This record gives sequence, C-alpha cells and structure tokens, in this order.
Amino acid sequence: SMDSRTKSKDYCKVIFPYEAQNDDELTIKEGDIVTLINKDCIDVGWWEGELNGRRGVFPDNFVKLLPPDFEKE
Repeated sequence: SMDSRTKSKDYCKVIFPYEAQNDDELTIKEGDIVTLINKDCIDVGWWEGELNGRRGVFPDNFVKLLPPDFEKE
C-alpha cells in the first residue's frame, strides 16, 4: 500500500499530455493531476512525480506547479 505521509509535499496539474518513454519515465494526460515527489537535478526541466500509482520522471514544461494555498492532503 504505497502511500504518502508527509506535510512538505507538492502537487502539479498536467497542462499537456506526455507518455512515459520507459518505466523510468512517468505518463501524464492533459487535465490530470500529478503529485510532485522529487525534482531532478542534471535533468533541467524535469521533475519526479507520481500519477495513477505510477512514480517516475516527466518534463516540467508539460506540467503546472500548483500554488502554496492549493493542498489536496
């Protein structure tokens, strides 16, 4: 039962579609919401998040970081 138990979290709204080229990547569909878990370093413009129970990496250029007020959990 993979779940999150932390206060310092982050959420992002899928602005555009993006299929994970591999298991290492994460798939996202426009309109959906991805939970930001980590943030790549050498991968400028890429962040690590989770969606539909799938954790991976995706282009930050295809997602919109939610405000500090918007908090699902």
